[PDB]
Amino acid sequence: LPEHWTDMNHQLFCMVQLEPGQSEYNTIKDKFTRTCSSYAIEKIERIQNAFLWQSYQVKKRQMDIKNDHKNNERLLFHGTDADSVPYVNQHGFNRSCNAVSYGKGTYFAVDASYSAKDTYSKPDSNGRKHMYVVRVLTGVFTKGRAGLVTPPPKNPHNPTDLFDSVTNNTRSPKLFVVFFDNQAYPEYLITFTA
Amino acid sequence: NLPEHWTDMNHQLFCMVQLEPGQSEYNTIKDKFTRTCSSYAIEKIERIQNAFLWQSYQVKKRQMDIKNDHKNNERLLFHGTDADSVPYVNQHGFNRSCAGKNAVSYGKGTYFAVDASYSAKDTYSKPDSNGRKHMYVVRVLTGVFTKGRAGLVTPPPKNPHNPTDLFDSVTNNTRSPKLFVVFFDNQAYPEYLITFTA
Ligand SMILES: O=C1N=NC(=O)c2cc(OCC3CC3)ccc21
Repeated sequence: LPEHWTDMNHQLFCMVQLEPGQSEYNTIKDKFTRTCSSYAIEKIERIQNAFLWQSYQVKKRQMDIKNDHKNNERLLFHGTDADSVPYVNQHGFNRSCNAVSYGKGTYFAVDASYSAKDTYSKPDSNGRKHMYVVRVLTGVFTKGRAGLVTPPPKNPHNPTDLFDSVTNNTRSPKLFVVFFDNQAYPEYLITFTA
Repeated sequence: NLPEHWTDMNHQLFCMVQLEPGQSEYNTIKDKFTRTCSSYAIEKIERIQNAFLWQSYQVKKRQMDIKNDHKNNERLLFHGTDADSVPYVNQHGFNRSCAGKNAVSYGKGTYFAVDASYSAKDTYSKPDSNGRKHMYVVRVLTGVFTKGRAGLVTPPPKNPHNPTDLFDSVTNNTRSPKLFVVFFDNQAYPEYLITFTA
C-alpha cells in the first residue's frame, strides 16, 4: 500500500480528509485551480481502497510489460453526482452505469473545468459538487468514435491486440475513455461549490 | 504465480494446450460435459493458459475469499459461444458489454450454466461453417448470490439501506441454481475450450 496513505487500523477502506496547507492538499488543490480557480473547495479526501488499488496495480504492471515501457498512467478528472460517490469510493468506475460520442466506457477529462460542468458534477440539494482526481491507465491511445465497446485494434491483422484507451484528439487530448474495470483508481475526491 | 502443472510458455503470456484422452484432466471435463450432453461428441479439449487473465482473476478470488465468511466462492460452469468470439475470450476473457440478451434475463451480465446441455443450445454455442460448436469451462466467482432481475447492471445490494454492499452474483433460483450472471471483469477465468460436433 502506498507511502502517503495513513494507517487504517487493519481495515481495507478509508476516506481520509486532507489537512489544508500541507504538501499533499496543496498539490491536488493546484491541479484543480489550474482551470477551476473561480470555485470554492470545501474539502479534499484521499481514497484508501486496498482492493481497488491492488486490482489497478496488477493492471498497471501488465500494461507496463505489454507496452514494453512505463508512461502508461495519467492523472485525470471525473465529475459525478452525489448519489454515485459511495459506489465510486468502494467499487471505482463502471462503464455499465450523458454523451458517449467516443465509445461506451468511462470518461475522464484532462482539465478540471470540463468535469466541473453541472451535467457531470451535478450540484446536490445543498449546492455541493464532487470531482475525483483519478489515476488512469491511458497507455497507447487512438481517436474514439460512437458505439465502441472496447478500444480499436492497433492493427486489423491482429484484431485482439487493442489500444489501451481512446481520446477525442490524439495530438492534443482533452478526454480519455477506458473500457475495462480496474483501469482507473479514484485517488482524491474534491467537494466544491460555484 | 502461474500454476506448476501449466506447460512452459518460454517467456510468452498465452498458450492453448491440447489435452490427451486417458489423462484425468481430459476425462473429468469429458465426464462433466457428457453428464448432460451425451448426444454430442468431443473433438478436442484445450487448457487455456492466459497469464494476465489468471493474475487478475486470482486477485479477485483472494479479495472475495477475504470479504466472505469461509464461503466456497468459486464454481466450475459452462459458457457456449460463437467461433467469432473465441479469439477475444481466449485473450481478454468475458466482456458484459458484448453479452447477448438471454431468453430468460436475470440481469445485464455474462451468463454461465451449471449444465453443459444449456450451453450446448445452438443459440449459445452457434455451429460454425464446419459444424463445430464451442463451449468454455469456466472458474466463476459466484460468491454469495441471490435471484436476479432483468433490470440489473450490477448485482443488487444485500441491504437496501447500504446500497454499495453487493451480492457477488445472481442466479435464476437460489434453491436450484441452473445459471449465474456476473457483472464485473476478471470474475470468471476461461480454463478449458471444448470443441464438439453432433
Ligand atoms: O467528468 C466527467 N464525468 N462524467 C462523464 O460522463 C464525463 C464525460 C466527458 O466527456 C463526454 C463528452 C461527449 C464527449 C468528460 C468528462 C466527464
